Amino acid sequence: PQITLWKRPLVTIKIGGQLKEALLDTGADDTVLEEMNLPGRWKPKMIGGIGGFIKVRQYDQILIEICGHKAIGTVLVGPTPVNIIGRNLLTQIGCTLNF
Amino acid sequence: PQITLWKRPLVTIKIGGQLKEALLDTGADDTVLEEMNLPGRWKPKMIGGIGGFIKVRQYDQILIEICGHKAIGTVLVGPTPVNIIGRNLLTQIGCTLNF
Ligand SMILES: COC(=O)N[C@H](C(=O)N[C@@H](Cc1ccccc1)C[C@H](O)[C@H](Cc1ccccc1)NC(=O)O[C@H]1CO[C@H]2OCC[C@H]21)C(C)(C)C
Repeated sequence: PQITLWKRPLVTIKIGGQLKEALLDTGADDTVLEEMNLPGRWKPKMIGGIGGFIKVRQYDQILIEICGHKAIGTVLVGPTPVNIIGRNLLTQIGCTLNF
Repeated sequence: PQITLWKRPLVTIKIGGQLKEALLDTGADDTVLEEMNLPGRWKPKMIGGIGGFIKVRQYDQILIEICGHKAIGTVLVGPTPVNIIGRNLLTQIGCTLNF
C-alpha cells in the first residue's frame, strides 16, 4: 500500500505469534520492540538514539510479519518508548520512500 | 523520486541559506537539526528519543527545501547527532511510504 505521513505510520505486526502495533521508521537502522518474551537465544547489546543509549536483547533471524509482508531478521527487544520497524526489515518487505 | 532503504535516506536540504545533509525520518514527529544559529525568535522545547529527552530551540515558519521540494514549518535546533526531517515537513513534500 501507499502510506501518507499525516499520522504516525503505525501498522500491525505479528511476532512470536503475537500481534502488536509498530512504527514504520526510515530513520532507524535497526528494529527495536518494547519489552517482551521471545523464543530463542539472545545477546546483550546497546543502541543509541536521541537522548542516549538503552540496553536491549538482540534476537537474530526472527520471523516477523509486517502489514502482511514477512521478514526474517534481527530484532532488538528493550525499553523503547515505541515499537519501531527499522531499515533492516523495511528493506525486506520492499518499502521505499517516494515524493 | 524514489529512495530505497538499503542505506540511510540522506538527502541535501537548503535552510537559512545553507546546504546540509539530512535524514528523511518517518519515525520523527518533528524536524530536528544540528546546532545552528538561525535568526529570529524561538522558544525552548524538549523532545524525546529512544534514550531520553534533549533541550532544543523551536523556530516557527522556517523554510526548508528538500530535494528541490519546499516546506515551511516548525524546525527544532539542538544537540542531535543527525539532521532529521520529520513528518511535519515530509507531508508538505508529498512523501509517502510504499510497499
Ligand atoms: C514523538 O517523539 C519523536 O518523534 N522523536 C523523534 C525520534 O527520536 N523518533 C525515533 C523513535 C521514537 C523515540 C521516542 C518517542 C517516539 C518515537 C525514531 C527516529 O527515526 C530516530 C532518529 C534518529 C536516527 C539516528 C540517530 C539518533 C536519532 N531513530 C532511532 O532512534 O533509531 C534507533 C534505532 O535504530 C538505530 O538507528 C538510528 C538510531 C537507532 C525525534 C523527533 C527526537 C527525532
